[PDB]
Amino acid sequence: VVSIGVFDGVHIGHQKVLRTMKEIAFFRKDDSLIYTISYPPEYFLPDFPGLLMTVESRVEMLSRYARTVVLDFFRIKDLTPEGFVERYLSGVSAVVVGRDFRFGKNASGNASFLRKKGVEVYEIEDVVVQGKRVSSSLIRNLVQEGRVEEIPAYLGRYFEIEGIVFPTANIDRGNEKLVDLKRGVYLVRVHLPDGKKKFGVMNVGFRNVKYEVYILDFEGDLYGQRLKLEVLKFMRDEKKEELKAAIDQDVKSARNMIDDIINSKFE
Repeated sequence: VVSIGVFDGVHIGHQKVLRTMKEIAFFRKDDSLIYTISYPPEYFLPDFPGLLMTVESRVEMLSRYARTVVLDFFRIKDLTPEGFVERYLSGVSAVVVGRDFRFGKNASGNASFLRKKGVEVYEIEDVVVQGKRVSSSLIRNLVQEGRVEEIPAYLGRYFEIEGIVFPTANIDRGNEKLVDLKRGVYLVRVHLPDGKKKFGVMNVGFRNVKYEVYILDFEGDLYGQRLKLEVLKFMRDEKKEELKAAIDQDVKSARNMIDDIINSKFE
């Protein structure tokens, strides 16, 4: 069995699609394969907010669901249905995909066609959270608007900032088009290479946004190491020498949103 799609974020709606694949595989003692198109159709438009995560990260996640192969956006945006079906979908008896799904030249590919060629298609309905259709765009807007706290209800977890490499550590998020968080300061949960986990204050400021994070109760530097940050809360907005005091306020303020997040956990 196979599931075809973008899966930017691999959010609640994507999961629904992947679990169903696994359920079908189980009752057929069949094998599993996820085909993930590298980039959505508007990725190149100037008005594209950007991907929730890199294709790499996306793959590390789709992985804890089944072997995953990346279908290169260009190597397929010019194929006729026969061409696609005939090249990645052979020997395949079943495919799992979201509501309305397309895949070939001029976007003329779909369930109905797949069915005409002897392929069983499972169209998974969208997951509605609150009163909206979970989607990568919705989470994409929530990220720019800085409304992080409201992300887990759709993504199924905290929006994450991932990348390479006293005061801070600047995070290089790689070279794909990644959505950016509204500028300002955010409380974050830092996953250190150590295995250990600490909290921190992240500054997001200036087309090419920087991500610097000050880590609480932590020594040594992470130059060259990979880092993962769960973004919890939007603290204050961006603002222009009373600096050595404004950050010190932020810190003392970080501690106390931390306490209140922990407290809430004990219930």
